[PDB]
Amino acid sequence: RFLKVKNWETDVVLTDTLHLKSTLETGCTEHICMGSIMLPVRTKDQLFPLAKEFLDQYYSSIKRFGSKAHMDRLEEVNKEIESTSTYQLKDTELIYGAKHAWRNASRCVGRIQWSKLQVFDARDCTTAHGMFNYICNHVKYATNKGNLRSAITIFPQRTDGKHDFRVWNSQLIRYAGYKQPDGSTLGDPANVQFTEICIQQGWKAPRGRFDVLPLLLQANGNDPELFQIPPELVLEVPIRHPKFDWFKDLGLKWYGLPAVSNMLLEIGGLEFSACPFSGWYMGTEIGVRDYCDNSRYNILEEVAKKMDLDMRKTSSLWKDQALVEINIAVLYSFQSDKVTIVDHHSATESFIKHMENEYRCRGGCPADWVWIVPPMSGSITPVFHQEMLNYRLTPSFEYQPDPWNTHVWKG
Amino acid sequence: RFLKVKNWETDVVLTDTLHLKSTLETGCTEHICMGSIMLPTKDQLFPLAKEFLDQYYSSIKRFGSKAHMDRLEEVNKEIESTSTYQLKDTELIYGAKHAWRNASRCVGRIQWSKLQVFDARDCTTAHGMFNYICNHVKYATNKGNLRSAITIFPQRTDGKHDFRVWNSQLIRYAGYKQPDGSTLGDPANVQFTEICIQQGWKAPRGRFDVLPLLLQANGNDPELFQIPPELVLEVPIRHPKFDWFKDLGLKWYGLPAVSNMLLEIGGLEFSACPFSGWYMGTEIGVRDYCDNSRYNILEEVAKKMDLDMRKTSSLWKDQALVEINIAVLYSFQSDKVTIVDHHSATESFIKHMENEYRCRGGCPADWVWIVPPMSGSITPVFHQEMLNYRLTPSFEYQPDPWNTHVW
Ligand code: HEM
Ligand code: HEM
Ligand SMILES: Cc1cc(N)nc2cc(-c3ccc(CCN)cc3)ccc12
Ligand SMILES: Cc1cc(N)nc2cc(-c3ccc(CCN)cc3)ccc12
Ligand SMILES: C[C@H](O)[C@H](O)[C@H]1CNc2nc(N)[nH]c(=O)c2N1
Ligand SMILES: C[C@H](O)[C@H](O)[C@H]1CNc2nc(N)[nH]c(=O)c2N1
Ligand SMILES: [Zn+2]
Repeated sequence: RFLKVKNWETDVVLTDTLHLKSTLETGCTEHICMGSIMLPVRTKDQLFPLAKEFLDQYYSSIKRFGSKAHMDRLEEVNKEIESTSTYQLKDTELIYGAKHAWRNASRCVGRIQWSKLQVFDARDCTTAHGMFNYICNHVKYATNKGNLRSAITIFPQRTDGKHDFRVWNSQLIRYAGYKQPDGSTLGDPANVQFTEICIQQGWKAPRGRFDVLPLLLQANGNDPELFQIPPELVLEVPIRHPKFDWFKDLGLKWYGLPAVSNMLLEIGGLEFSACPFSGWYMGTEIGVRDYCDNSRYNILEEVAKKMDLDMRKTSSLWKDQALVEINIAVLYSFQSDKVTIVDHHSATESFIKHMENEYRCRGGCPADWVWIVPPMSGSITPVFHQEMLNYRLTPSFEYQPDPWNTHVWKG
Repeated sequence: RFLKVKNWETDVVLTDTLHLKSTLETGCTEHICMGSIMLPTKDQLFPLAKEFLDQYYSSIKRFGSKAHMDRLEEVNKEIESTSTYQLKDTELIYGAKHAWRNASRCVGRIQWSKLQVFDARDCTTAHGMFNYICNHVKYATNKGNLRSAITIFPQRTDGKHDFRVWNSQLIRYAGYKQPDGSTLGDPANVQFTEICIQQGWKAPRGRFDVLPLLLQANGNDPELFQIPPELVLEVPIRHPKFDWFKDLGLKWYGLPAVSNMLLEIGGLEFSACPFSGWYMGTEIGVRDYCDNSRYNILEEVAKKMDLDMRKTSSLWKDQALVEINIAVLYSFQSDKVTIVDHHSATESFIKHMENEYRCRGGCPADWVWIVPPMSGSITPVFHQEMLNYRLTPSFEYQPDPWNTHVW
């Protein structure tokens, strides 16, 4: 079966066959679409088919399908599963798997870069202190003094689910949020719950508006431990505006390195529950979502006031005007400090090129329109008019429940 | 099977049961989501009629009543006899109002129950069609105090006698090609503008030329009709702060009246059913003016604002887009023509969603089309999970007439 997608702005039509190689479910049925729903222990029984599928993928990509090297690897993995109940990936397979998990991330607009991922093998790690050292080196490598480099660090895989490696932070670098007694919030409201956990674990909070949170790290199923990222490793950009000299007086800054640390990496049936990864920001992630979401820093009105906008009715689009100025300021600040950032026009244009390339060379590119389209100025970017197909390929990055809900506390 | 939708801005959770009443199919499977794809006899007719009449008589609390059973019997007889059936006026109004209520792509559904339905099923000719359409335009326009309306022409019989309005909207600006290169007028309508001249029209080859109507009655060849100019309410577009904005020479019409969809009720098909409401500001300023495949005056506005168009990272396209949209709302408001901005409409839709979950058990909603084409995440619909499913009565797409019409 073949499936066509149409770009309505250029009439380019593309044909997807890669969706046939899809395995997992989407949540949709023939009678309901859950395309806008945010989020819609494993035995030897089902593991070797999952391994064999991955290994067939891997050796196809290295043009060794059906080789002796291929069959011997299958046989070796077979004996390892039946004997030890799991198996280990070779370094080659792990690198391939992590790159293809990003390549298959249907919600990621930055996947033109998928093949330039630096993979850090931390599968020899055994303790929370060892995890912190690996994460510090990831942060330093990835940051590269503002010339950001994509990277992933991979901690040991799940075994019986009772010994997981977990990073309890959702991102490696994030600002604390503090609920005040008067109902207001100091800092980042998205991080109030995590901040409270950290304080409960003994973190001495500075209680400022831009406090970098400590790392809460869990090795081999033990209780998590706090570590402070050395401040010299946390690159930050003060936010100023190219025309408005009062914008600096807002006292805003952001960190340069987006590094998501709460997702699960799946490769050949193995589950890597601790696998922080990082790229560089698209400007709107900071300027639209991190600053102007009602449930975040919510500086729209303060910017709108300082601009002396008509804030009396929404039809003055004072909210839209303030939003664009904030996003100009975020991009100006980052470029001025020579810290890698991409605007949402450049990023979506590149993604369209990536997508067309993927259709030609790979026969498809799974893509989640609901997430690919930028959160402002959607239709003046070229992804808005691009039909997309969403389906789940493996290797993949998956969601996982927050560890404080599932962890069994030692004490 | 009793599904949940979360709003991530407020944590409000709603439980959907209405989807279990979904009949048609979505295009998605458990292996692939197609949520971003734009497009999808005597037997099956009586179950269709029964399901619809069961809906209708429940809504008036007459389910399993004398009137209900007799009507089902009456319709069943007329189907066995005539192979089709006719809707009572009350059923026709209900079916039309619920087709809008079910339109998962429509952000303006909070108004669904206040739809003025014009029964045009006695129409027999394109001249009659033109008359009914003129009365529709004047009623809906209402000197700028716009009123929602639908006019329903005779239902399809055997596909040979279809009533069709060939325009995609009752009021749209012409689109002419070029010996030069690109396009004068509206590029969206280039093909239709051809099939007007190629069908007889005399184009004034300007930029804001209101297209004639191309009306097809009882499956005959379509006929050209010019909509009386004094019924086409238009708004000159100025900006409340830029006075070179007027020099751009822009205007738009006040009445959005979509005329190419098909209205399905109780199995019956109405191929000509033009319906109208009033604009959300972004439909004109974001899409009609700024899409590359449309008027595309973005590059020209930004020049006039002396913005740095050398790098995309200056966000000049974004700054200009906002100003164009401020000007569209300003113009319509100044001329006392009904318009809604995308913040108010999406806020209204969240309240409508909450009402539908409360009093109906759900609301089919297409996030890809509900979220506005600018400033998406500062509107409340962005953070609202939606469930998309196809209820009936419904509005549906239909093929373009010229690709079908046995000439
Ligand atoms: C290199 C620059 C990159 C850019 C500019 C970029 C951009 C983005 C953006 C804007 C999102 C949407 C997040 C949101 O707005 O809430 C996203 C999602 C995502 N990105 Fe990328 N990304 C980059 C690199 C990477 C890398 C290196 C990985 C993994 C190795 C990755 C994996 C993902 C995944 C899995 C998601 C989906 C998360 C989810 O399902 O919630 N990205 N990306
Ligand atoms: C009264 C004010 C109304 C507003 C503000 C409104 C708003 C909108 C908007 C913004 C869209 C997206 C369309 C696009 O982007 O091209 C839409 C779609 C739609 N509207 Fe409404 N609308 C209104 C009235 C109505 C009425 C009266 C009907 C039917 C009786 C209707 C039926 C539809 C349908 C069927 C669609 C989707 C068409 C498709 O699937 O392509 N609307 N509406
Ligand atoms: C690697 C990478 C780079 C980047 N610029 N943004 C990301 C954004 C995400 C992401 C962050 C948060 C969320 C949910 C909250 N918006 C979903 C996805 C994950 C990874 C990213
Ligand atoms: C009744 C009504 C009012 C309004 N403000 N916009 C509409 C917009 C549409 C609409 C028209 C055309 C299309 C084609 C897809 N771009 C999609 C939706 C239909 C009816 C509308
Ligand atoms: C409910 C809705 O799906 C949810 O708010 C999604 C929409 N699209 C998104 N797109 C991006 N890039 N990031 C997001 O957090 C979201 N949130
Ligand atoms: C490709 C994509 O499905 C297409 O551009 C859709 C997306 N969302 C839309 N949303 C609205 N309201 N109107 C549209 O025309 C579209 N176009
Ligand atoms: Zn779907």
